[PDB]
Amino acid sequence: TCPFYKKIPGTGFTVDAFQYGVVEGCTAYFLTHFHSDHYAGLSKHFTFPVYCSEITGNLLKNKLHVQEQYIHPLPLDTECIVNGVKVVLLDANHCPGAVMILFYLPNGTVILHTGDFRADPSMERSLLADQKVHMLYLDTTYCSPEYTFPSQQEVIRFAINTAFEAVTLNPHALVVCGTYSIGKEKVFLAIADVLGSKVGMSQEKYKTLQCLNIPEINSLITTDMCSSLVHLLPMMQINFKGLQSHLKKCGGKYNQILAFRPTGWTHSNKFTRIADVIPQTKGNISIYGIPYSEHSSYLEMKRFVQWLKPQKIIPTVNVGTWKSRSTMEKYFREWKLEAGY
Ligand code: NI
Repeated sequence: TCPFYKKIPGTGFTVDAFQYGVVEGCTAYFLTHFHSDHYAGLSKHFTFPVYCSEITGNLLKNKLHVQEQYIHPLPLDTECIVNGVKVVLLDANHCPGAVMILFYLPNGTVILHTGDFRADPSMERSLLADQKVHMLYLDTTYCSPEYTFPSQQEVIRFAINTAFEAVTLNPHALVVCGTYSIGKEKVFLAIADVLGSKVGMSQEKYKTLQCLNIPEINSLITTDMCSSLVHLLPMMQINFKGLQSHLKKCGGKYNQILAFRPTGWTHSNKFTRIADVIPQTKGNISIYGIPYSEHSSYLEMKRFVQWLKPQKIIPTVNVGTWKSRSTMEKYFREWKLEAGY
């Protein structure tokens, strides 16, 4: 059944709750972003109102074939009324079209639902500055102090420098970058820009990127693989056997592959700086795992929460085990006692 942490009290609203059939009492289904664990259950057969960003609405219409009459896109940073309740959608700094949602309850309570987010100090000057938040529904994916990672800017600098060096030393090297969802588009875009190539990809993935309102996208991507030296492949294919195979397919145009797997956190973060990361190599294939995250580090999450000072926190991630739930509740209490709220 629908878990309590997907229900917004005092409304007829649910958040990222599409895989439980008709939720008893739900008059509007909000969708925070287009990632499969969140939209799971949506299709062309859905006949309830869906509220979301413009970009998520593009993906719903073109990828899932949801009928236009049920898609209700809202602008960001704009006070809107939905079934008699004031809401605002805010940038979540996650993947394209991802939003946090502010609900202003008729009784006077204010609820923020982060969806998935990578907390940033820029949020401290959004519309959130302007009033008090009583209840926070929080993306706790990385809520433990072992989870450090570098800025997105440092990671892209490493990737650009690595790729440019490799291809300038060998003009017959091909660059490959893995993907299995929207998000992390900067990694392949920034690499293609430094090399003066378009990024080449399958028709299905090109279709996906063309829904994301990225400016000048027609100049940056293509379905003609032959004309491109940065290829995107399914994440599953980013291994020595799948890459060797791919190399055969390029018909002797290339004699070397340099590949990137943008992961989330991995345990080598707890020892190694970005400046010191190395690849796994077999023959003329090298695979780099780079810690490009679109979730909050432990320190970023903690800063956000200590700034916001909510009265109650409801985790939405890692809620399935008692050990995880108890660990999270300990950190919450530490933070409250240190900051004084
Ligand atoms: Ni996500």
